[PDB]
Amino acid sequence: SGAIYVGNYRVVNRHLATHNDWANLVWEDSSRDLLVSSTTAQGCDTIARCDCQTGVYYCSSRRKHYPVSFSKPSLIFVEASEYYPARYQSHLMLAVGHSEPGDCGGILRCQHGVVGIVSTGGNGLVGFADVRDLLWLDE
Ligand SMILES: NC(=O)[C@H]1CCCN(C(=O)[C@@H]2SCc3cccnc32)C1
Ligand SMILES: [Zn+2]
Repeated sequence: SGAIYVGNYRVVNRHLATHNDWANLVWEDSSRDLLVSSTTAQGCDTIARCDCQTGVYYCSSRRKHYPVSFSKPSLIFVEASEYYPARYQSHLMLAVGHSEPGDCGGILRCQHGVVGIVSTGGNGLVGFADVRDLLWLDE
């Protein structure tokens, strides 16, 4: 679990969005596993606007942060799960690192700010949904 809170927006994995997220929907994209909802309180986070490919993510299944090298956002095949059919997920970045079911929502940050959130994983892989292209989060 986990979310980004920036301005009057809350960014979560679309597959973990709550009834309240959907009732205050701003934007969602199943192909990216992202959903943004509106908030009444001002958010605590700031978004990176950069091309970094290294950073640090929070892994809830280890209660620890790990450094990662990750690929540029791209279209990657993701196997079927209870949440989605087998499909290509866009704006996804892969890295070698631990992740397991429950770790989605953990933040990936570089020196500039929040880069994205955990969205997929595999045998020693972790995948992050990029948010750096969502310029409107800052306005
Ligand atoms: N974006 C998606 O389509 C997700 C939806 C939830 C299930 N998916 C996963 O990858 C799980 S959750 C993190 C993790 C880590 C190791 C193995 N499996 C997983 C795919
Ligand atoms: Zn950066």
